[PDB]
Amino acid sequence: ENPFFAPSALPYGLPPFAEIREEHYVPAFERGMAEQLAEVEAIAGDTEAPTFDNTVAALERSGQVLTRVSAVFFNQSSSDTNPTVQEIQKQIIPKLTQHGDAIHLNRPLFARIKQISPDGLDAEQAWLLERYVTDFVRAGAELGAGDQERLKALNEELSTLSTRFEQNLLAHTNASAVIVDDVAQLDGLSDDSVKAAAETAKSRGLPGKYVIPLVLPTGQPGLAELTDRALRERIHRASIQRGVPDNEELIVRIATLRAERAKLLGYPTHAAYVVADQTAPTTEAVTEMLGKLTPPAVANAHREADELREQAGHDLEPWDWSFYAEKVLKERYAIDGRQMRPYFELDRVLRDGVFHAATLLYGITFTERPDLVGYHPDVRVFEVFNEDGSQLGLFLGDYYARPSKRGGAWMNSLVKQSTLEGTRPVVVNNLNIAKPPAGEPTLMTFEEVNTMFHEFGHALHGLFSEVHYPRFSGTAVPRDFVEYPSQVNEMWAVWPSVLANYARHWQTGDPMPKDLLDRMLKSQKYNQGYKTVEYLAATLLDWSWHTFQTPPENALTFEHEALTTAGVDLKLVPPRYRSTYFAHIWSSGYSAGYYSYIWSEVLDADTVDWFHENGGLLRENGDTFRQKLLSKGGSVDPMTAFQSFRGRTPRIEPLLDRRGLL
Ligand SMILES: [Mg+2]
Ligand SMILES: [Zn+2]
Repeated sequence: ENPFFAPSALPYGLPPFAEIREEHYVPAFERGMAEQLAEVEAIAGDTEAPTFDNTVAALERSGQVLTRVSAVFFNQSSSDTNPTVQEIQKQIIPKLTQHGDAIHLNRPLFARIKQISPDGLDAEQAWLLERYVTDFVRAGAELGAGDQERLKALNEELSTLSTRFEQNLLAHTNASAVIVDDVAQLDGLSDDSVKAAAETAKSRGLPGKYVIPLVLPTGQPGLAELTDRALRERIHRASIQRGVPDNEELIVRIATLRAERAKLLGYPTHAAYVVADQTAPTTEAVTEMLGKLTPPAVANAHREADELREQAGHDLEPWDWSFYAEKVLKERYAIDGRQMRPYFELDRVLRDGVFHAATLLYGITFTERPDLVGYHPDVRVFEVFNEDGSQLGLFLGDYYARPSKRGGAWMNSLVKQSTLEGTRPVVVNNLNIAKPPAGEPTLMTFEEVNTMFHEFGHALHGLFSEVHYPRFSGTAVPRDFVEYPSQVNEMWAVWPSVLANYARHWQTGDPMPKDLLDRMLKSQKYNQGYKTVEYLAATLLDWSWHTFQTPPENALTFEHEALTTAGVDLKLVPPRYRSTYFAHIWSSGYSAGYYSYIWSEVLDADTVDWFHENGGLLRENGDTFRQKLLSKGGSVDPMTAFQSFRGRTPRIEPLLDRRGLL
């Protein structure tokens, strides 16, 4: 048989990872698709009169095996893939796309859905009925037969291309890891980072050497400390050349097909299609907001560049930026990244920072379960309880980089909460922190600390879900809203009483001196020009790829012209991702949606102010935010939820102040 064929019997429905092997995936996908198709056919051909229960709720109940195999499989393909998994992914993804379309383009099924009245439905049920109609229409249910056939082909080709992009990027990223033969070339690097590079080299089959793998964004962390300028250049060139040339024609094809798809569905661009299901009201609203932010961000980056040139005494190349920014931080604030690292050890950050803040705010508690089996041996499983002692869900943390794990950081759910199924949330966080050798502490940069709080904010959004229908569970909200609960959770990484709790030396346990911790805080306002510009440049790049009139010929030429036209082609501030490694938009779901971060950040910064207005880190406030916003998933209109919580529509001034844009 097959461990996907029955519900998990483990706590919280944790999948039985000890019983699951690669050979189980294809038969479970095949059984799952066949059983869901049979379910949908029974609904569509039901001789009984259409009701919410026998149509919409019946669709929500369908696909139990398929949901179980997908949850594990897609978790593995992102976090701990292998050639067998990659081959399965190539085979199955097109079939899954064709499966989704066989349901959404089932004409009698859609006719049934359209016959359901909102009369006697409760609020979430009525909202779900509209959501179902919208999902079907956006998938092509109102197209004629010829256009549906072309749509099915476009979707399948898009799914295969995005898969190839992801696989290309992983292979090229891994192959572009920078090998250093002489430890002298690592001058400037903290001792702990040297040991991690030696450990990496050992793990990747090169004992005695040192390996510096690349992180997802353009900017590589080691450039802040490495004094060997030729090595800084070599790392930066390895970064910016990811996906060249193998992703260039591929992304051109993806963007071309997206445009053709969008027109087929009645939209002038892919961005117009995307924005139609975002909280942002129009494409013009997005471009108008970006147009206001870009000139002051660019002027800040120019001032910062002048300051870095004066510090260095000479002209800079892109691979010098971080290095001289660190010198300015040390001179201005007495903050040396090498001296800050010893205060931010993973276990302490996690327990006394991330968990601690959630306990103070929400009253929830955590029990580590080293006896429960995660999907990889380094996964930590935690049981999560409400303040009253009741069971809430499971949280899995997977903190370390490895060749099988894709770049960046993310949250995903193994089990979605719904009262329909009576399921409790099982959520996952993945980071890419460099793994130390045996015995050695995991000392984190503040960027990594922030990422931990960010991903945990998504975990809380999943954990706190109290919806009826799985369609609305947890993080199932528009992309330009989903980054609000994650970004707002980062507030607790810098809330001084929390930071003071976890910023303690890994050896002595001594707190950082109050006046130094003050300066570490001040020093994070530094470099907002670079940070904002690299972000805005990537946003406008995504936008250009998904609003073009005439299709691009050359990917690299297009990128250049896109950035130049948008006034963000700065030699010293490349976009946070270049086109050929922009995983957000080519393989994850942020196409014409990378603007989502800053759109959500409006809400985040305005919410920080709400906390200050209401007395700060108090249980009453956590209960309010949980009850009014985090527990709703997609089950209410998100901006309505926000307004009920905040007391009014959002204001942008708090974001503008934060990023130096006033
Ligand atoms: Mg002070
Ligand atoms: Zn996020």
